[PDB]
Amino acid sequence: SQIVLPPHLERIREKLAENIHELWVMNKIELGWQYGPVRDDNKRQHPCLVEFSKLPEQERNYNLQMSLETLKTLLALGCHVGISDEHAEDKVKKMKLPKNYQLTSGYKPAPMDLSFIKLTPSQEAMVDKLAENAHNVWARDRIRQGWTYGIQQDVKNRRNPRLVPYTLLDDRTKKSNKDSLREAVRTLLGYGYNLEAPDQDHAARAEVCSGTGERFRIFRAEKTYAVKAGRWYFEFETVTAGDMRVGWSRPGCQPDQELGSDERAFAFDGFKAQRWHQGNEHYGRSWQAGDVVGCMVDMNEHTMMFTLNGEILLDDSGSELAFKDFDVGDGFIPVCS
Ligand SMILES: Nc1ncnc2c1ncn2[C@@H]1O[C@H](COP(=O)(O)OP(=O)(O)OP(=O)(O)O)[C@@H](O)[C@H]1O
Ligand SMILES: COc1ccc2c(c1)CN(Cc1ccc(C(=O)O)cc1)CCS2
Repeated sequence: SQIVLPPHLERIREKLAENIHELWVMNKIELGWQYGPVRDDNKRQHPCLVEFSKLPEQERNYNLQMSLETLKTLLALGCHVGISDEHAEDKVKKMKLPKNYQLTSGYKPAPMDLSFIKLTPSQEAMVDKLAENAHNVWARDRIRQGWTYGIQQDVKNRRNPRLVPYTLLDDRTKKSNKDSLREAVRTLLGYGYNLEAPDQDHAARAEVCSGTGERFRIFRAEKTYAVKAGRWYFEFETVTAGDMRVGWSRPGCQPDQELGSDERAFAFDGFKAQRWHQGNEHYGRSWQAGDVVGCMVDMNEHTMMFTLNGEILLDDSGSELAFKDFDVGDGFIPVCS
């Protein structure tokens, strides 16, 4: 609603609405439909196969309003308005079609040949978001009318399986309406308004939010199994690749504090390839999904070692010791975050 259509976009909008409805009234005929009084699916009949004047005025209103909303959404996402050339837009191309698959109306079959334009993937992704917004509008209309999602289609319960998120949406109807709207956008560019796609947002939020507030869960062995001396080994297999920390923790480790931030835990962050004790320092390489990290501690000379799929991880220098010297204290127990 906040979008104000400039006058050039307005008088282009009128005849692009005309162009789209006539595109539709031969796409139905090439699908094989035929003109008729009532909108019957089995009879293969619709009054809309004819010019907009004799076409039902309510369907004309729908077509014009959806074209206006399409252009308004394109402007609302920030698509740069494109002008090819005034005489290029004044020039109109006609490509004749066979009568059986040609519209009953007198409009030109192909104002623009779908071939001679190489459509840039930037505005192709723009057409993607346009389809997503259009289906959002449709679903909003259904909710306003009171329709709700139901796996089996039922009109009397107003239950529709189509009411689903766009990514989860049915592939067949998805590609159908989606290619209809891609060819509509293709036509509006080919007519002369070669709209320039806006910038692509490379930055991603990466979905760091979690259920509830807690960001990590710490798993550790019992405090009674603390080792005071000797050589010990355990393995940590990363089913997924991501934010994990594994190592040895003191029996006083706090569940709410991240491993290695404090002084009471020694951890290895393979996701950042970084060690953790009273802070973080670069250590080793990163793991992939399915990698196994071996944790080796020798409590006699107070050293810790780490392995990634067998090979011993090493510092920025050639040293293989993850941590050089630490007091035995009250022992260490295996831990993972
Ligand atoms: N060529 C077209 N391209 C896109 N949308 C169109 C086109 N022609 C018509 N429409 C829209 O499709 C709508 C179809 O409405 P229809 O009567 O089929 O469904 P409905 O009344 O919501 O029924 P129900 O959802 O219960 O099946 C029309 O009202 C119009 O807004
Ligand atoms: C996708 O454009 C079209 C193509 C063909 C037809 C219509 C719309 C109009 N229809 C009503 C209709 C419209 C849209 C939907 C929908 O997909 O939500 C369902 C029914 C009657 C049969 S002719």
